[PDB]
Amino acid sequence: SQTVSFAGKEYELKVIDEKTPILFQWFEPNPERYKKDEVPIVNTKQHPYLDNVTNAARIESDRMIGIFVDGDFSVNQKTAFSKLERDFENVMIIYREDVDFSMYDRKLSDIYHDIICEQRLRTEDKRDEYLLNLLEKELREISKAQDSLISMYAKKRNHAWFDFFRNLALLKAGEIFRSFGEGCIYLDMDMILTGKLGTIYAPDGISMHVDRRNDSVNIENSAIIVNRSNHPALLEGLSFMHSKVDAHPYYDGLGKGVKKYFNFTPLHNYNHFCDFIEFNHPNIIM
Repeated sequence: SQTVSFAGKEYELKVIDEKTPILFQWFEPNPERYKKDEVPIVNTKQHPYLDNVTNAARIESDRMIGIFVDGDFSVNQKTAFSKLERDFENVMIIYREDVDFSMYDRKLSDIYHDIICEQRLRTEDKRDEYLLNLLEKELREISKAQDSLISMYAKKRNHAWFDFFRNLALLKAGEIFRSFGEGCIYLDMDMILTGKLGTIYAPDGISMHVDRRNDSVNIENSAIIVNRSNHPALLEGLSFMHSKVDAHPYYDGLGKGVKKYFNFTPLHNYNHFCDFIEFNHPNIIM
């Protein structure tokens, strides 16, 4: 029954039901910043991220709470991670290296081939000879061992590391936890639950945090809700991710796919799209 509309098109509100699991993500560039036997996640007074995650699992006793992690953790951190799993019926640790993301990969050569083509499809004298030279040289130097977009991002240790594998986890959604249904409630670790979430609805079963502080309105990737794996709004984002080798900060493939899926163009009403897409919940402090 319940439909909403944006940009002159109607969308079903789809249910994100009460067995949808919650996923948090922590990618750790420096596991040596932690004492012996402690979980290599930040947990200070300023950033009580681990307590927030355990707080959520406590409150949502009948959902699976996931912690999607990566970094060169020691055996000792692996142990402390395993102890965390055992202290909480409904928490599982999901190590990036253990997840098959291969279904979303693309070869670096395929990507260079595209970029290089699009460059050559320009007039005899408005072409970028400098760029084409660097691209063709970068193409030649790819080993067949390392001709994987995914494998290149698994090596990185910065924010692009985090964001790349966040996008892929969102496409896997509930599958990443392979009771739990097929969707996923992706939350930032700084978000604090204060009660149960219950049943959530989203346009075409996707929603995103909109930060409404300082009389400003910004869409943020810090919280994303999906009703199903391989959501098509996220596959649009995968297409953007596949068109670049080293995407620049704030390229935001995720956000670009979602906006493209809903025909949110740079000329449409920003505030209306925020109203329409927003995930807000009385029981989450965002």
